[PDB]
Amino acid sequence: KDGYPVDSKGCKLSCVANNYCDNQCKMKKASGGHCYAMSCYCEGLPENAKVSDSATNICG
Repeated sequence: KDGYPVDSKGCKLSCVANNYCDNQCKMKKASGGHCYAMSCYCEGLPENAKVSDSATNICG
């Protein structure tokens, strides 16, 4: 499944470069890892991956 990876708190991982997400996503078994909306997004994550199901979340 696709979505944005979150930290131990459940907040989307901010991304500043595509290469950064590419590697991260890959480690999470993802195929489309890139930086978008200032947030990392992987395509192909596991159905049990920890990501946010909303493009408009607020960590805090």
